[PDB]
Amino acid sequence: FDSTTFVKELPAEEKLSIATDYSNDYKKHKFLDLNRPLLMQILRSDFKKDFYVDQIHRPRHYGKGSAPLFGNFLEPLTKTAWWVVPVAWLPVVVYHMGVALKNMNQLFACFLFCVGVFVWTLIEYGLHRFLFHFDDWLPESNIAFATHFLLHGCHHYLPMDKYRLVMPPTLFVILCAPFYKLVFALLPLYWAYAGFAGGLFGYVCYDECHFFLHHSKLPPFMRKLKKYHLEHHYKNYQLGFGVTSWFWDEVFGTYLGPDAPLSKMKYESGLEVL
Ligand SMILES: CCCCCCCCO[C@@H]1O[C@H](CO)[C@@H](O)[C@H](O)[C@H]1O
Ligand SMILES: CCCCCCCCO[C@@H]1O[C@H](CO)[C@@H](O)[C@H](O)[C@H]1O
Ligand SMILES: CCCCCCCCO[C@@H]1O[C@H](CO)[C@@H](O)[C@H](O)[C@H]1O
Ligand SMILES: CCCCCCCCO[C@@H]1O[C@H](CO)[C@@H](O)[C@H](O)[C@H]1O
Ligand SMILES: CCCCCCCCO[C@@H]1O[C@H](CO)[C@@H](O)[C@H](O)[C@H]1O
Ligand SMILES: CCCCCCCCO[C@@H]1O[C@H](CO)[C@@H](O)[C@H](O)[C@H]1O
Ligand SMILES: CCCCCCCCCCCCC
Ligand SMILES: CCCCCCCCCCCCC
Ligand SMILES: [Zn+2]
Ligand SMILES: [Zn+2]
Repeated sequence: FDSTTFVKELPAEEKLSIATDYSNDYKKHKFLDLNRPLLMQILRSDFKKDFYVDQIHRPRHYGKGSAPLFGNFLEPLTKTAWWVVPVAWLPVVVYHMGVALKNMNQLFACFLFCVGVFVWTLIEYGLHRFLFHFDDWLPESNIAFATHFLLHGCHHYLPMDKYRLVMPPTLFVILCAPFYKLVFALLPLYWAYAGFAGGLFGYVCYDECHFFLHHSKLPPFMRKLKKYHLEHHYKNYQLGFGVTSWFWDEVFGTYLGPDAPLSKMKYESGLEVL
């Protein structure tokens, strides 16, 4: 019924594309007006941190279109289709791996590629849990809330916005750059080519996976990974940080089991309970 309320069990697929009534939603929760560009609305807010984090993770839906972040001529940068990630980055994967395969034992290059993929899944778990869901640990700053929003908050705010799910290359480059330098500073040159190629390939698998978890009836073997990730959205976002798998969830005890609690809804009509 109301999308802002977490559920113990996921509802129907088509209840997740029900457009939010903008006026009602603003008046009811006193948060963001979906009808107006969201970013300045955050930059110039009187939110305190606990309210922002409580509210941004209670999902809404703009409808068939995409909510405005800027509303001006910068708006194209905020829209990135699923196919953008493979076309942008798979050529980089193939170039770095191809280099390694001409200057190094190919069998060890393949092996170092695979450990790149393995390290990616750990990064995937770590970024998601500790950077993306900084949440409670956030300052009392609007610039912090806007940064959070841009990195992951928006996606929790609007799960079914098909153009605000995968990472825009502009942001990806900023995050990837320190990893690229670190790998090429530690590892022997052509080991870095093979290793980085793998980590990068793992990233592409992640975001594509992440996309199709939201916007697709998947083949059966992935169908339960879909339930798992969607529960991270509509049940508990303190758990279920793995999205290509719950491997690292199990390892670090953040698995999202079938009697996991709901997440707290601290605020209502602008005010906190108790
Ligand atoms: C100012 C440069 C344009 C910013 C576009 C804002 C759209 C934010 O896009 C976000 O990218 C994050 C990772 O980068 C992803 O984790 C989120 O799922 C996605 O919402
Ligand atoms: C990796 C190369 C991919 C080739 C392009 C795939 C065809 C794109 O297909 C697009 O999919 C969109 C899904 O959001 C639809 O909204 C568009 O109508 C459709 O044209
Ligand atoms: C590495 C890339 C793996 C992903 C390829 C999956 C291709 C899915 O196929 C696409 O699904 C889209 C759903 O958004 C539809 O809009 C497109 O019409 C369809 O071509
Ligand atoms: C590698 C190039 C693949 C191009 C993918 C085609 C998708 C973009 O083309 C169009 O973009 C429009 C945006 O308004 C969408 O509304 C359409 O559904 C889509 O087909
Ligand atoms: C980052 C891209 C690679 C992901 C690595 C982890 C993928 C694990 O994937 C899982 O493997 C299981 C095997 O027991 C299968 O049962 C599941 O269907 C599959 O989702
Ligand atoms: C790492 C890659 C993860 C994505 C793989 C699963 C994507 C499944 O995507 C599938 O694409 C099909 C072809 O158009 C569509 O018919 C299906 O509706 C869609 O589920
Ligand atoms: C492909 C991921 C982004 C790569 C960023 C490269 C950072 C610069 C590398 C060379 C260092 C110049 C000072
Ligand atoms: C053996 C070292 C592997 C290093 C892999 C680095 C992965 C780069 C992708 C980083 C993505 C940041 C979001
Ligand atoms: Zn998601
Ligand atoms: Zn999340």
